[PDB]
Amino acid sequence: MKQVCVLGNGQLGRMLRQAGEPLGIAVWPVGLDAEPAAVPFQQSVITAEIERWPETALTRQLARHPAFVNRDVFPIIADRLTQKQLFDKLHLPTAPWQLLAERSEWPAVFDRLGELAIVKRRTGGGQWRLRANETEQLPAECYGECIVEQGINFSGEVSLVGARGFDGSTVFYPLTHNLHQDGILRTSVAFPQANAQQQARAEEMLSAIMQELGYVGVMAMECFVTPQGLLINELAPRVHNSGHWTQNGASISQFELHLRAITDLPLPQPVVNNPSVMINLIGSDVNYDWLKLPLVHLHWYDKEVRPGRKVGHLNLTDSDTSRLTATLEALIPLLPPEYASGVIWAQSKFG
Amino acid sequence: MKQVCVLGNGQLGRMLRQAGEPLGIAVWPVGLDAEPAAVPFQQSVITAEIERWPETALTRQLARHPAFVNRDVFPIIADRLTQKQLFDKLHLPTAPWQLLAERSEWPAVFDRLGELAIVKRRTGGYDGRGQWRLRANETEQLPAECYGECIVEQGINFSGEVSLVGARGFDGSTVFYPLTHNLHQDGILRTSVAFPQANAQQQARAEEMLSAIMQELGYVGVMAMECFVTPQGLLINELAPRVHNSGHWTQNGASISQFELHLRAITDLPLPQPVVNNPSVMINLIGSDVNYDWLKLPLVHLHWYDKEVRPGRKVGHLNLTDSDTSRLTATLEALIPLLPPEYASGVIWAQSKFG
Ligand SMILES: Nc1ncnc2c1ncn2[C@@H]1O[C@H](COP(=O)(O)OP(=O)(O)O)[C@@H](O)[C@H]1O
Ligand SMILES: Nc1ncnc2c1ncn2[C@@H]1O[C@H](COP(=O)(O)OP(=O)(O)O)[C@@H](O)[C@H]1O
Ligand SMILES: O=P([O-])([O-])O
Ligand SMILES: O=P([O-])([O-])O
Ligand SMILES: [Cl-]
Ligand SMILES: [Mg+2]
Ligand SMILES: [Mg+2]
Ligand SMILES: [Mg+2]
Ligand SMILES: [Mg+2]
Repeated sequence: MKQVCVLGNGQLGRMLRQAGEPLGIAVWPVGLDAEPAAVPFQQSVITAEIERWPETALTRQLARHPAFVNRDVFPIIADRLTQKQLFDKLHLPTAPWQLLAERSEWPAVFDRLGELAIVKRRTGGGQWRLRANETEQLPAECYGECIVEQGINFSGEVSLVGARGFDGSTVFYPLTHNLHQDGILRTSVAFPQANAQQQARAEEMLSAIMQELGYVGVMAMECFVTPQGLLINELAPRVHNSGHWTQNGASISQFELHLRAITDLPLPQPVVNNPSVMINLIGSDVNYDWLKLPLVHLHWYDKEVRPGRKVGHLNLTDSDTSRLTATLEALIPLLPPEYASGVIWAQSKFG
Repeated sequence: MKQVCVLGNGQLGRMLRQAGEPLGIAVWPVGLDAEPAAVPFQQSVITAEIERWPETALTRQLARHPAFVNRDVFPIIADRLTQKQLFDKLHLPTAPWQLLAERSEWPAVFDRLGELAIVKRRTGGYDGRGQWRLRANETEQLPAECYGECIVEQGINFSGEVSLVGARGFDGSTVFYPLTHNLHQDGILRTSVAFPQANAQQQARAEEMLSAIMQELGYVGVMAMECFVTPQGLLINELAPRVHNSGHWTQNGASISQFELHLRAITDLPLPQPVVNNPSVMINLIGSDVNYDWLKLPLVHLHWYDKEVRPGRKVGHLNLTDSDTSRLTATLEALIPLLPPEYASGVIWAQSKFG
């Protein structure tokens, strides 16, 4: 049978466990502080809902564990330097970049990357956007530990969520449009038919990366839409926030898909017929008033509400798009004010 | 948060728990063997996933608790004699029947009710168990203790069976799903098919009947009303004061499932009308082992109950829903060679609805 242990105790692991239950797959999400005992590791397929972790009592036991799918891929992707090098190695479009080694480097960096430099920690996410006058602000700790790239002026951001099976087969969801405010995802919208050139471009780059890594399971590739096409921003070797809409807007969710892949169950293409919109709930308390609107699917994480914390998400799907945007309209006043703009941005794509 | 304890830990209680977790409602399906001291029922909204129960330490405490929504209603619906009298009281058409109280009545039963008598136990029957179909020559098959504890009805030659699944809130408001077409074989549900828009007249009559019942009883939560489609219209077959097998398709084919609807009603949350745009088909899995080959068909939603697999036991269901019905028929076709032989007729029966 289907026994799965998930390294990491956050909402992604919870949604995976909720997904496996009606499939008859028992999923055990475990925190890094756990005792290796309470972990049915020795008889499970092992996966993670996190990207990197230190050696802990529990994790040490996971080192070289043969049931840990993709065990060896994580670190390649967890360090932005090696992740960017992978795109370069595959000749995949990505923002121009370099290791930011020393303050010495700034003028050339500016010369070459343009006016705005996006500095990102190599591991553990962690970002600064700087102009030549502002460089002092970057902590001295970053030198040697961050990459820096051209700030991309994209028209929008989209991510491709898909999965690759042990046999190399691949399946994908339509691209999803995502809006980030203060570096965090606030809203996502997916249409059953995306721009065909874009979709094709994304599936070919993601297939190429998954094949290269020998990856099995769900992976998300976030990209920037530019006049020249998509540029790859970053990868997530796991189910990703942008794909949550799949819980109610696809015949197979990203959670079920990930489980199917790693346990070697059937991996047909998920069916997506209507559009969906996802609104992330961040630092807000649950408001059951939202459930007055029948299209609203509430996904509460049962985490403590704190500022800037992802506490849940709302999914809405419908073949009637007038009904859908009307609902979004009705939802606005039921949410705290900082939600409005991302809702309006979502409604705008239905035009 | 919302905290709910359910009397019973069968598949219905499990699916109510699954529905609640994402809404932030902690739901505890409680087995009848639980020690009351070990269940937070005194701090919860209490409900039931079963109609009747034996007396155990846990049942004694829960069933009398003031937090048990519809506590005083269950007795009436749970006994088929009072359930039928209730239909009669509200002028609700139903099969001619009477209480089977003594052998001396048999001949009158047959004279009045026709060639086959349908005997149902007054309480504890579900899944087509606690029911016998008898010809005059077979009354010997009836357990002596049945006399006085069973009702007997005319065998109705319905052209089809449909059920109305709906809910009533503390505020008296009600919402309903479209009618669900149900196929039973050997008295157990095998397949359900629901369409976004049902026969309006039939949908209107059924709703009128269930609204009458729920309001007479002062019922809060989900209720299912199973009927027979005959040439004189619908007749009510029986009621289920809870989420019901024929409503399972709502997990994937409606915007709010029957499980979420029941939790909303009982916890006093909003009760809007669920949105249903496409048809859905539900295939019940009875006494069969799980076969992951089913997942090779992308529209299939597997709902495995993690229950012991043995003859006549409901072990899960498969839901399929899509706007393209050709997709559905095609998937139903593909499922036949992936299921035990006894499933073919029910699957074909569902495919037939779309042609
Ligand atoms: N080079 C860049 N140019 C412009 N914006 C960027 C660039 N890199 C990141 N961003 C913006 O920052 C967001 C978060 O950055 P990302 O690298 O995906 O970090 P994280 O791992 O924290 O999600 C992006 O989705 C995008 O909005
Ligand atoms: N009077 C009746 N006439 C013909 N068939 C009936 C009658 N009562 C029940 N049945 C058949 O038996 C099925 C189960 O009966 P029901 O009373 O619903 O019992 P249960 O509570 O076990 O589900 C019905 O759905 C129908 O197919
Ligand atoms: O990393 P993210 O943030 O999920 O993208
Ligand atoms: O069997 P039921 O009672 O109908 O569920
Ligand atoms: Cl119920
Ligand atoms: Mg990102
Ligand atoms: Mg990231
Ligand atoms: Mg019954
Ligand atoms: Mg019944």
